[PDB]
Amino acid sequence: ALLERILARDNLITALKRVEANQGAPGIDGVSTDQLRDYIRAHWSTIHAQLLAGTYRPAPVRRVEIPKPGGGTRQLGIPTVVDRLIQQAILQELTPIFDPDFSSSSFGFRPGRNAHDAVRQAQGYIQEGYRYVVDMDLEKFFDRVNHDILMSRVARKVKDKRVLKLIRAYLQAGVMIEGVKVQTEEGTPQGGPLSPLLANILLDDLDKELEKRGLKFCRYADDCNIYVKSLRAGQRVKQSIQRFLEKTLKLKVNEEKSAVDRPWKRAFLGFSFTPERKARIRLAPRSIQRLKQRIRQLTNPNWSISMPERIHRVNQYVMGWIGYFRLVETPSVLQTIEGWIRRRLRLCQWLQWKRVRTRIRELRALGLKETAVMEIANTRKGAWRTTKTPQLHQALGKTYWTAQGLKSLTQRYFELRQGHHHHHH
DNA sequence: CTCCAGGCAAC
RNA sequence: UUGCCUGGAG
RNA sequence: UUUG
Ligand SMILES: Nc1ncnc2c1ncn2[C@H]1C[C@H](O)[C@@H](COP(=O)(O)OP(=O)(O)OP(=O)(O)O)O1
Ligand SMILES: [Mg+2]
Repeated sequence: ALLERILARDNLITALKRVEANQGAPGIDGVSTDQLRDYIRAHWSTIHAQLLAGTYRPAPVRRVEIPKPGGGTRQLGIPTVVDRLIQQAILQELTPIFDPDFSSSSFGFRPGRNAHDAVRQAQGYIQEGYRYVVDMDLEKFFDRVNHDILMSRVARKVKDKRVLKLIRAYLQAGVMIEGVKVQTEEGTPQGGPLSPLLANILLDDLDKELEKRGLKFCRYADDCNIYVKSLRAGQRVKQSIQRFLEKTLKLKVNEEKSAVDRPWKRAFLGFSFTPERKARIRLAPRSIQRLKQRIRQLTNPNWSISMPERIHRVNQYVMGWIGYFRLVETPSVLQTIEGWIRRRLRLCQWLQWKRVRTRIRELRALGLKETAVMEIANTRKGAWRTTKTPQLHQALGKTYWTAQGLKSLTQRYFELRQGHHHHHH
């Protein structure tokens, strides 16, 4: 059955190569992704047998404290590389059982479905007159997930008793803190490969309830938001869904993240909207600030690397960043931050020329007139003040950086948009 | 379509 | 987890 | 370090 289908040779190697590819830090054992291929070849006849025999206890997941963009400490769960390999092999065969019957409005942790699908449907709601959204988020969602309510949802379709025991065992596997197992009464491990599927299984009933109620919503993981026409209707259904998920699913709601405010002052998947009747997608202020704070140090504060290297690092990140923020319909702000990127990249190039004599000889080399070369070189104004002067725009400008190998942000923004909406449409 | 090296994003 | 992007082998 |  399904467990035999999980322990199949080809389902194990594809699951293995994934855990290998991720290059995740090692579990409680300390055995890495690099040692995983050699490791399982040695112990498979055992591991296979003892979990075919229902005598396989998985290792406890390892506690790591990582800071979250909000400022909170995210408690991550890191399983043993074998446990990651197994959980992957469960996930791979559990996806086709559960995924097809998941909501059409469910966009988080599902294959063939991205944040862009969630935002395009969301703009539809404010597009068609539902100009109030009830944005929602759960407190420590993965940490609070209820074992009995989860396995009840899991057991509905999954008839093989062997996998239900196995999945419960992974949920029940305690964690390690300074050399002691701490029993997990609540949660699915953050970073467990299977855990994101289990998360959608629980909130599939939340989608079915909202679908029964006949509401116009978009869910990505716990971050779930319903579109209504009025604030009163939104505030009414804010309490009624809070009552639902608190009683039926047994979860507590994050009131700081949850709100009934207007769509374009709230952030949804790194995007926000415009107050317009045809609400255009814009970058959320956080999303802009995260870019700026990343580009500030790709630009040299006191950083000693090759300038061509810096241009490659600045470009590979920006080009990757815009790959995901190509959805926004405001090119103006993209043109501004691109200029700000160049202006930021001028500061590092200016400071590199430590000597007043080195400034003069390079600027003359760049082609700038000798009149302007001696004026700005002897400036008594600050570094950031000199970067925004007429001279350094002329010598080091859009022409210069583009020739020095810098990839244009706005150029690629259009290149991506043009081809892609030619396809879907 | 499969998989490798690397990157970006949402969680 | 998932989506995407550059490069590579089939 | 820092997982999924
Ligand atoms: N980097 C990550 N690795 C693994 N799981 C993650 C990661 N980021 C987010 N998740 C998962 C687990 C989280 O419980 C879930 C929802 O994200 P989020 O709401 O930001 O965190 P949270 O619900 O655990 O804390 P909070 O109470 O602040 O919402 O998404
Ligand atoms: Mg949450």
